[PDB]
Amino acid sequence: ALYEDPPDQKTSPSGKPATLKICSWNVDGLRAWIKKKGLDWVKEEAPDILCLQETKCSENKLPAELQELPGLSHQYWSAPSDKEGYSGVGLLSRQCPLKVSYGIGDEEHDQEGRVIVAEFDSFVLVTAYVPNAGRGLVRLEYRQRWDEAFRKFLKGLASRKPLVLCGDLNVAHEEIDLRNPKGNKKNAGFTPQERQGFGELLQAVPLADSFRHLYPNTPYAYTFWTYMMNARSKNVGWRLDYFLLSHSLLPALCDSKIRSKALGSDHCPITLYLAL
DNA sequence: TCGACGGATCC
DNA sequence: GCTGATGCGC
DNA sequence: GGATCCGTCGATCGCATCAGC
Ligand SMILES: [Ca+2]
Ligand code: NA
Repeated sequence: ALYEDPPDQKTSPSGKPATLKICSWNVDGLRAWIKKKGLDWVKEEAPDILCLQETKCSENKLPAELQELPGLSHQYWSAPSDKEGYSGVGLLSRQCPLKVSYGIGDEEHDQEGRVIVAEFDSFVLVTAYVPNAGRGLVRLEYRQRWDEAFRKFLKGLASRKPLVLCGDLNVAHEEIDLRNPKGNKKNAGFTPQERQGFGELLQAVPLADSFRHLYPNTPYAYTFWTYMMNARSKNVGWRLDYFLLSHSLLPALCDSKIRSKALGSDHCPITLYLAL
């Protein structure tokens, strides 16, 4: 069936108002996305922090439209070392961060422009574009090394500040997070190993799955539909884009959204509301 | 994702 | 700047 | 021996590279 994301809850479980709006979006071609009216949608959503994944754009080519962006003044980018046109992430934020790191501290997993870390006063925000297992699972064993090292790094991080992980994690955690689960159990993003990986990330750091925590039996809620076969029109998609929260910040959670109606990519954007 | 391909197995 | 062909994607 | 029932197996749209001139 189709999905209607419920209205935005901007008060916390204790009725404190939301102070902080993090929107995250796998833009699948920053340049294509900007041309497809993507930045207009960002201006009207008006986040405090915008996280972008799969920018597929070097720093040189970064379109002009982004310098204009004024509520998202501080702007951080990471693209791979030697593979041009591939992967890439960004982190734009209204307020200026205390510190910005690139990578997870592992030479092996830091060559593809996938993670930005941003320390704010109350918490630390990691935004990640996780590597796909590949068509035919050619990268699936790399993905298991990634998942284990990314888990270790994130456990280390969250032991020092509360942690918001956002972005495209390239796995549908459970059979509710995708429309055709039994047909994809051998495909990238729903192998037992990717799903086992996610659950270990949830129990190890630990982190609660922001959206599922609030809506644990809502189905047909997805972040990505393939461009092929009119899949988005039939809403035949996957939940790939999460906010993963330290349990500590669960009482700061106001709401976690899926912006199904925002076009511009093969992922819709998700949005987090915190009282901080 | 969706279909055409088989090659199976059931009335 | 163009064509045409590859890489990479859930 | 017709008709359904199964898991493999293509090409599916999109973005951005690249080789070459
Ligand atoms: Ca490839
Ligand atoms: Na006969």
